[PDB]
Amino acid sequence: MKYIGAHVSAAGGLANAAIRAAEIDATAFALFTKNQRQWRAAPLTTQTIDEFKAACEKYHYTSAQILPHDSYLINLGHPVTEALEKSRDAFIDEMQRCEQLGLSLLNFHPGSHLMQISEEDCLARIAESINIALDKTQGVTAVIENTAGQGSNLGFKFEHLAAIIDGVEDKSRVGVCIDTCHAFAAGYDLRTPAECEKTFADFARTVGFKYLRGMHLNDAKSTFGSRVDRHHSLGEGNIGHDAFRWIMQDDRFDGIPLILETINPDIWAEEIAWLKAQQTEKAV
Ligand SMILES: [Cl-]
Ligand SMILES: [Cl-]
Ligand SMILES: [Fe+2]
Ligand code: NI
Ligand SMILES: [Zn+2]
Ligand SMILES: [Zn+2]
Repeated sequence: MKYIGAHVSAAGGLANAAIRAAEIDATAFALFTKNQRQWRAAPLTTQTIDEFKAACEKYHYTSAQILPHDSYLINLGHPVTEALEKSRDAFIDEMQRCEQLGLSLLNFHPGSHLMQISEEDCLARIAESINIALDKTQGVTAVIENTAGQGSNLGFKFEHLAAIIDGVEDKSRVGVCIDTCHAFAAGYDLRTPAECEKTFADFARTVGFKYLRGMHLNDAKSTFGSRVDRHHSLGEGNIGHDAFRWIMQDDRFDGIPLILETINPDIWAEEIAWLKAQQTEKAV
């Protein structure tokens, strides 16, 4: 099976994310569990947890279908001790909120080095940030998202994800999410099926499909290898529809949240339906 949705708004409460995913007929969704531009939030109440779990059950969303995203403030590779520890505290908190809400995955961008430490030292700080969070929680997998590679952000090479995974000690609770816009911006071509196979053969050899826990399905307003992170609606950008035809037919993308982060949410329902229809058996 494939699970297909979008990063929907949590405005008004977390249960509203499940309701909004249902309104666009998604079979997966993403959300922020708290304000993505703040370091902390009110503790979850038993009421808020209960309302959120009841909505997930009502609308047929198990934890295997939900891919929360961490905040924009967290840098798990930060070169300054105080800021690294602030980020590790907030990331632990994000993982704890996920456990309390019945979730099992947490998608995050890995970190950035600010040109103050080497890439390899930054990657090792990120791995150890994951190790700390995993030692303090249960049941939640740290899902590293690849990036476009703006500024001093890492995660734009598959080798970055693999170097982090190598430093994580409990490999049963680490994985990756491939964002197609980020990969294209970073120079992994996706414009034909043959280029998709090339790119994911590189992914297989460096990271491994063993670790694939989600996808973000985004076309790209930016150009090939621009290293600029700007999404587009599926098939309106520089990737085109073919990569998403190919993903929907390939079984290496089964069983995981496939999450739209496309720029026009008024056509999310259309995009979800288009993705689902690709799975219908077509005559010769
Ligand atoms: Cl980036
Ligand atoms: Cl292009
Ligand atoms: Fe993404
Ligand atoms: Ni129903
Ligand atoms: Zn992201
Ligand atoms: Zn992006």
